[PDB]
Amino acid sequence: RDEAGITGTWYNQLGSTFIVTAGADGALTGTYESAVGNAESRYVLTGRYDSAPATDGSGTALGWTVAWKNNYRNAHSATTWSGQYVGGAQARINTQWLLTYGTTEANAWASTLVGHDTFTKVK
Amino acid sequence: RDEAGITGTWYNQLGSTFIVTAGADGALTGTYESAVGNAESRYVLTGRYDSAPATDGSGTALGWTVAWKNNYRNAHSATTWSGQYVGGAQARINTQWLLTYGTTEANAWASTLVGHDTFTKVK
Amino acid sequence: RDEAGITGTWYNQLGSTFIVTAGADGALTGTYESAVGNAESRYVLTGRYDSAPATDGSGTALGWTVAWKNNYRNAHSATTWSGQYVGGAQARINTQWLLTYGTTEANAWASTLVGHDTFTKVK
Amino acid sequence: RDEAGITGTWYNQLGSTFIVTAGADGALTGTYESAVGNAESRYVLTGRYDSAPATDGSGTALGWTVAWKNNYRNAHSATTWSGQYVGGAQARINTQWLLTYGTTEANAWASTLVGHDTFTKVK
Ligand SMILES: O=C(CCCC[C@@H]1SC[C@@H]2NC(=O)N[C@@H]21)NCCN(Cc1ccccn1)Cc1ccccn1
Ligand SMILES: O=C(CCCC[C@@H]1SC[C@@H]2NC(=O)N[C@@H]21)NCCN(Cc1ccccn1)Cc1ccccn1
Ligand SMILES: O=C(CCCC[C@@H]1SC[C@@H]2NC(=O)N[C@@H]21)NCCN(Cc1ccccn1)Cc1ccccn1
Ligand SMILES: O=C(CCCC[C@@H]1SC[C@@H]2NC(=O)N[C@@H]21)NCCN(Cc1ccccn1)Cc1ccccn1
Ligand SMILES: [Cu+2]
Ligand SMILES: [Cu+2]
Ligand SMILES: [Cu+2]
Ligand SMILES: [Cu+2]
Repeated sequence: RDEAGITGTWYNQLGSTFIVTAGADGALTGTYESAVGNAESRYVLTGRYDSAPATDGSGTALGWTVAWKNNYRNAHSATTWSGQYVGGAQARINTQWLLTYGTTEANAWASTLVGHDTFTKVK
Repeated sequence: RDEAGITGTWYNQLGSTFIVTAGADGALTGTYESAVGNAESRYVLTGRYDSAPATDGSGTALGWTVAWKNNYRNAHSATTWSGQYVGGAQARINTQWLLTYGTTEANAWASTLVGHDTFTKVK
Repeated sequence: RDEAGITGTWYNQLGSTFIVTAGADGALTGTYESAVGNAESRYVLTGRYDSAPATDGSGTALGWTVAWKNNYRNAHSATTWSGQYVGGAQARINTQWLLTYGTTEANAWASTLVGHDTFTKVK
Repeated sequence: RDEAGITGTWYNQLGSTFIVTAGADGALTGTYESAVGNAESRYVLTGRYDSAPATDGSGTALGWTVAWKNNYRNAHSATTWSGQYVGGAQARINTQWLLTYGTTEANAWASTLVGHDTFTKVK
């Protein structure tokens, strides 16, 4: 499967570092370090991936979450990345993400940012 | 914290069932059953939540992922929900979500659906 | 078509007011007044809709944009709503939206909010 | 303002062509031709932009809509792009977009795709 291809250290276009282990069962576990935002050092992440993807040249669907609290900082927010892994010489994880931060109900309409990150195996 | 308030069974507006356990460390673990889509029975989920949220009336940021493969069905896709938990008599988890399915690179522009789910403690 | 059904005044769940005219050619023109945010009084809007939708019970795709500058206020931002009109006794426009605000390149990863608005013919 | 900088022909990463005129009043009008999807030849577009942006190095917020019906084809859908214009030697329009297609109410949870397009002045 893509277990071997996904497991390892990845980098996105902002300079962030995504260290992950793909389990045989479809589990993703690791750490995330963001180069931007209210973030410092490494944060726990967990997620899931398709462990038996199609064999027609389609990518491998996956997703993971980081809550932005660690021993150093708390940003009262969480980001989820949703995307697909694309193997080969230029292996990539192409994602879109949603960052929700805690708000009062009056401000909840403004609680969620959306963006896109592309992860590669080389900085 | 919100550990007690989050842990348990939740229902969204489509009839789906979200069974989760909030850990003291910020972990979310459980199962998801979707009332719609290429889905059948329960699927593994994992995620994260802010375990020390603000005490100013703001909600509690969280997120989780489901890869849509179980023993019965594989839909070559994954959904991430990003949102906040709002406690009280009418407790709610308000989310937006991203569903990515595996595609060829030529079709990757069309690989991601976006939506919103509101979860409540009563069906 | 849905020209008659779309044209008119609509209200969303925040209390905002969406006044629109659907043209025979697929044009949407009107004004938007937001009950929340850095907004005051009415703002110009323009958009487009499917003027020959399917007749199988599917909704009518449409979209529109507001730039958040008028004679009174400038919020250096723009929102686009994308959704479908659903006719009948409980007529609805169900949307998701993207709000982008002007940022420096260093902050561009955080420039876009995402949400969802449901518009009805009654307040 | 950015009227001169925005007006003209733009190209995104898929090969699509975005021809627009920025009006003094904040209007965007033009045509869109998509290199991908259920699309053929040019489609009408309309939108809005911030005509008095900040002068602190922030980008210029804007948005526009295309309904995917012309004389040749009807795809019962509409896309809205929301983003900012960034001037200079490497001028760019960075966007995220929402594509909604008409659906029955039972399938409405799956009606909206999300993505991101970067437009440049050179192919
Ligand atoms: O910045 C963060 C956490 C880090 C996000 C990095 C993102 S994840 C997507 C993208 N990909 C990356 O690799 N990095 C970035 N959360 C914002 C929470 N705050 C709102 C907010 C929104 C925009 C800008 C700054 N803040 C609210 C708040 C609560 C308490 C204190 C301060 N602020
Ligand atoms: O349907 C699913 C999995 C279940 C999603 C339920 C969602 S999660 C968000 C929302 N909230 C809920 O509680 N339920 C719904 N994935 C679609 C994957 N397929 C694309 C697709 C897109 C739209 C409609 C149907 N299919 C691709 C494909 C690969 C192989 C076979 C068949 N299809
Ligand atoms: O608030 C607005 C314009 C009004 C948005 C109302 C939305 S549209 C979606 C939803 N539906 C509705 O009917 N109403 C709401 N733009 C924020 C721009 N600012 C960022 C921002 C982000 C979050 C909260 C406040 N500001 C940046 C900025 C530039 C200069 C000065 C001040 N601020
Ligand atoms: O393809 C389109 C219109 C063209 C979209 C091009 C996008 S806009 C964002 C991105 N940026 C670009 O420059 N190009 C692309 N609409 C899909 C509507 N159909 C769903 C759909 C979803 C995914 C793939 C194909 N179809 C439904 C349907 C109704 C009737 C017949 C056939 N299909
Ligand atoms: Cu912040
Ligand atoms: Cu499917
Ligand atoms: Cu603001
Ligand atoms: Cu189609």
